[PDB]
Amino acid sequence: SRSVLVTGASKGIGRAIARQLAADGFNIGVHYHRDAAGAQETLNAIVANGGNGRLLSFDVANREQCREVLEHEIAQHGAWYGVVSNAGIARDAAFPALSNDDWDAVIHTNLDSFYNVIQPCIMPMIGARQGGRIITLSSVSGVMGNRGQVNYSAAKAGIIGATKALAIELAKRKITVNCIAPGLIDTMEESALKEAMSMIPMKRMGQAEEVAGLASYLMSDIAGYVTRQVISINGGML
Amino acid sequence: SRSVLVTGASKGIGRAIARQLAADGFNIGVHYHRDAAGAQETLNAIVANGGNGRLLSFDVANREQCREVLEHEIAQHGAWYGVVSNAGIARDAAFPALSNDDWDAVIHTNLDSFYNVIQPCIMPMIGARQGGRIITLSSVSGVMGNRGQVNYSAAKAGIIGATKALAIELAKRKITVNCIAPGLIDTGMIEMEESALKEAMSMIPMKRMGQAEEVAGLASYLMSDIAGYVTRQVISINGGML
Amino acid sequence: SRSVLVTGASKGIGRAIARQLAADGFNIGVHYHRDAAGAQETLNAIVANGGNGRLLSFDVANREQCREVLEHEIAQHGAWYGVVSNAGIARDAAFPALSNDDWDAVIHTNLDSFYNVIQPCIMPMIGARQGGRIITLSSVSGVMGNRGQVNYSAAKAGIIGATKALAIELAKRKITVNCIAPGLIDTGMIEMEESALKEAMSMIPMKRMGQAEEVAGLASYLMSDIAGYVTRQVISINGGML
Amino acid sequence: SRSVLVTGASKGIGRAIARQLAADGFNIGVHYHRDAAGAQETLNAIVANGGNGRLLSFDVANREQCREVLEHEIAQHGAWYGVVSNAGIARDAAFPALSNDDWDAVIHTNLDSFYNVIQPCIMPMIGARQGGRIITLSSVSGVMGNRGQVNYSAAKAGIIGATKALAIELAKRKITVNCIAPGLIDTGMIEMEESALKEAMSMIPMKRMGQAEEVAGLASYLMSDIAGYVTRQVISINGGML
Ligand SMILES: NC(=O)c1ccc[n+]([C@@H]2O[C@H](COP(=O)([O-])OP(=O)(O)OC[C@H]3O[C@@H](n4cnc5c(N)ncnc54)[C@H](OP(=O)(O)O)[C@@H]3O)[C@@H](O)[C@H]2O)c1
Ligand SMILES: NC(=O)c1ccc[n+]([C@@H]2O[C@H](COP(=O)([O-])OP(=O)(O)OC[C@H]3O[C@@H](n4cnc5c(N)ncnc54)[C@H](OP(=O)(O)O)[C@@H]3O)[C@@H](O)[C@H]2O)c1
Ligand SMILES: NC(=O)c1ccc[n+]([C@@H]2O[C@H](COP(=O)([O-])OP(=O)(O)OC[C@H]3O[C@@H](n4cnc5c(N)ncnc54)[C@H](OP(=O)(O)O)[C@@H]3O)[C@@H](O)[C@H]2O)c1
Ligand SMILES: NC(=O)c1ccc[n+]([C@@H]2O[C@H](COP(=O)([O-])OP(=O)(O)OC[C@H]3O[C@@H](n4cnc5c(N)ncnc54)[C@H](OP(=O)(O)O)[C@@H]3O)[C@@H](O)[C@H]2O)c1
Repeated sequence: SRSVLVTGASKGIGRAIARQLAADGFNIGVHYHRDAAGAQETLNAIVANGGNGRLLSFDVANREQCREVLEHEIAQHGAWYGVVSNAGIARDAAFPALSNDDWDAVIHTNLDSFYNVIQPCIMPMIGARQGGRIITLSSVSGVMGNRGQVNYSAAKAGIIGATKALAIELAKRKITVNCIAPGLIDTMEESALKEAMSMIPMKRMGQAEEVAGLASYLMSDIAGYVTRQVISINGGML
Repeated sequence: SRSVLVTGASKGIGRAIARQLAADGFNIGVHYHRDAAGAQETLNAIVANGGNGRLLSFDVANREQCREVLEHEIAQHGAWYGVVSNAGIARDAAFPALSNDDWDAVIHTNLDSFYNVIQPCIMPMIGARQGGRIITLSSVSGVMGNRGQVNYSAAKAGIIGATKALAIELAKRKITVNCIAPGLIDTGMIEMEESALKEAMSMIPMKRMGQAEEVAGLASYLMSDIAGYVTRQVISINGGML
Repeated sequence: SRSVLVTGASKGIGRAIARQLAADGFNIGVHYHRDAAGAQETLNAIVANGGNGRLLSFDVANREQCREVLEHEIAQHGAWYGVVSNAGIARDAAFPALSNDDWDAVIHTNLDSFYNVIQPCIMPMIGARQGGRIITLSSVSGVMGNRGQVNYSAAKAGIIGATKALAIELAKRKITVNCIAPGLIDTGMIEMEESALKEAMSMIPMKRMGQAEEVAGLASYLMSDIAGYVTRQVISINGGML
Repeated sequence: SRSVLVTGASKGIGRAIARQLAADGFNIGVHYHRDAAGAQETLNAIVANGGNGRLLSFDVANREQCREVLEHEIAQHGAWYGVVSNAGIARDAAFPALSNDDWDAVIHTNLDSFYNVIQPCIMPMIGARQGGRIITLSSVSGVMGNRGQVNYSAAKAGIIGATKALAIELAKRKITVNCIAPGLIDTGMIEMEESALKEAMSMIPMKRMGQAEEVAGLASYLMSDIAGYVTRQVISINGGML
């Protein structure tokens, strides 16, 4: 079998992705930060529906903890086949009012996590010679920019550049590297929500299960020639 | 059941897409232009593997013929749920050496086909109230441009713009409209001297061509019910070219 | 000196581009289709301000007339240094209501013009060994798609693909090929009910239309000697739409 | 009487941009990090050619120093009209071999500098009511990714997203915010073995590096009054790479 780490699997998109990939037959690393209950609830649903997984935990902003836990997991269970770097946060404010923490927490958590979580998985993935899948979670605001979120937009755009650069390095190793950029998904400021809606031709939010379908496609064996892409799932926003 | 028209289903990507969507449980309009044998061979494989379809035929550059055949098909069998506008051609030459026929055949066939094939399907799709799927075939050269193919690049980029504009009009009708942009795929369309193949590979990080079945997997994803929030997208399947 | 053909110079963006490039010191081919008065007015302002130009005329949808007039002009005056393929039209309607003429007039005029106008200018440009500039006019709707204009979006996206492909062919010849994609610009082309204008503005962060002179400033930059490393680009001038 | 801060003005692109904008008549904040001599050399050339500027210094990765120096400069001289956030570095290595410092130094310097340098300038720019210009330096590798530079690609892409988001916030304040993405430019930053240079050229249709002055011409255009409708753009100057 083939295992896939899913960060932020305790809720929302991460939970949905974990469920779907488990159903597809992947053994899931159900990761959480602090919500261990949510994580167990996710794993319970996975087991109930006939699939396999296990809990693990770390702060994606904590480089050393990430390396510790992942090296241990890999030693005990073998290399991951897939990594879904889904975990992330927002700390919105107009650019001039943005606090040091607002900026740093978003950059360290959303962008540094690429290095912190994915780096420890790469050589083992290569060593196992099964090929692989890497999927990152960006955002429409990473693609187009969004008022009130210069920090989030920056981090999410940075994830896109990281994803593309890595895709080139790992192509010859049969590891695809792609990024999913959701629009507004049902999991902020009522003012900003209204503006966001003004731009969705489909006039609805997406569901987490929809994002998971795309992840499923990208994880699948038939998607091995798709790499270096940002694929947006956003109701037509752009 | 739900039917999907697939143009250029007599070979290559169209054939592969037809096969895959049939396996997914769609009833396939296996379209061809002149290669009726190829079309039947595609339908035979569909039936052999437990699915349904039927042949139909038209020149996608021929507006009247497209409207005649499609109106007839729709009257007899009901609205298409899906349309995969896959058919296309190339007539390569450096821009200054490009003949009138080289330009017109590529624009009329690859770009005018959007209007000719898809227009007659829209109101019926809307009328049936099942929602829908529209998928066009562009190309990496439509996204980035490609030397020796100003005509192909133009037509294929034009398909992208058409697709996006239509996606906006039909979003509130639960019809998604997306475009697949393959890179280099191993079919009869590509005929390359070993020298030019080597150079082409130098630009593909995966150092291989794609297979038609791979393109079909993406079409399958886009056709699926879970992909109903994906619209207005160009999705590239190209081994990392860009 | 160096001459630049500007199509659709009888009004709007073309007129503004003609004026600006004349001021920059280029000798302007002030082209028009039917509005000869507008064209002469444009040339009068050019001469009044101490620059040079001359009138010429053709239907950019008429391949033969384009080739005839351009070959003649080139024989008499030498190769163009620059070509600004600016002329274009819109025939909007929802996709299912779009007439044959709506589709064809837009594709033939906006997209076929690339071939019809620019092809005859290429070998001579190369032959003259001065390098060169080619600038096409697309649109924000060619980049993103726009509801009510599947035809315009298609043509304008096709111009982008053509531009990019050509840019690659001509890079070694010191001829840059770029595309300008304006957003909403205040000209006769735009006729909008106050209700629709308000909505349009809601999507422009700068809450105003652009002026033709603004589009001309970008053309001016791209035409300039310092812009010789910029090629294969679509540059949008749209008040922040995207 | 309009001043523009140019970070990394002690050499390369920053030097070239400083020179050009000085010639355009802007009063230049010639910033440096450690190379004070280079910075003075830049200012000497500015003064020699009839323009104005002054030196200032800070580590763009040092938030508190940036705020201290910039608040002081703004108190003494008034708000900047323009900010060109040009300074940056690379620490290349294959992703699995990338050290903590390789990653952090590039993210902190190239991406955190957006916040560190530009935030202190914004309210004052708004308060002065002259409108304004913000220009950031990304890179082709920020747009497409580049092997050996996951860190640089990430930072440079992040600059793009920052730029675009800020452009939306400041549009109504008549401050444009754009990003320049150069391809390969001939400076001290590029240090390449002849073998790797040849390969790099294979991917540039113009088969040459750009010059810093070329990047400066584009900055000049964006700084100009006629470019007030251009905002939220990434404009690539790369010899046709993409
Ligand atoms: N919702 C949208 O509209 C939308 C749109 C575009 C992109 N996205 C992106 O998609 C991803 C998921 O979105 P979502 O709506 O599912 O978010 P969500 O429901 O708020 O869940 C966020 C997850 O991230 C985890 N997390 C927070 N801080 C962390 C840290 N320091 N280390 C590790 N994990 C941490 C949380 O952990 P615990 O709760 O387990 O402690 C939680 O599982 C995010 O990266 C988001 O930026 C969302
Ligand atoms: N192969 C690639 O590398 C590649 C890359 C990017 C995009 N694409 C695109 O993918 C699509 C399929 O290409 P392919 O490689 O599968 O090509 P192919 O094997 O040459 O298939 C061509 C198909 O298009 C049909 N066709 C051609 N002219 C037609 C007309 N005037 N009216 C109706 N149908 C017509 C053909 O019908 P008959 O055989 O019955 O004559 C045939 O089924 C094309 O649009 C192409 O531009 C291909
Ligand atoms: N205005 C906008 O909001 C906007 C936005 C994005 C893009 N654009 C593009 O900008 C370019 C110029 O726009 P504009 O607003 O200045 O247009 P305009 O004022 O409506 O002028 C149209 C120009 O194109 C010429 N023309 C029209 N049909 C022609 C044909 N068949 N053959 C030759 N010439 C023809 C006209 O010649 P006569 O005067 O001789 O008839 C006229 O000079 C167009 O390509 C347009 O698509 C405009
Ligand atoms: N060269 C290229 O091919 C290329 C291509 C794409 C993008 N770019 C981007 O263009 C910009 C300029 O590049 P360039 O090639 O001119 O680079 P360069 O010759 O290496 O010049 C670098 C400048 O950035 C400054 N700098 C570096 N670290 C700093 C810090 N911590 N705080 C403040 N200033 C710092 C340097 O200051 P001191 O010398 O005074 O220490 C110097 O003035 C960079 O952002 C670069 O990434 C360059």
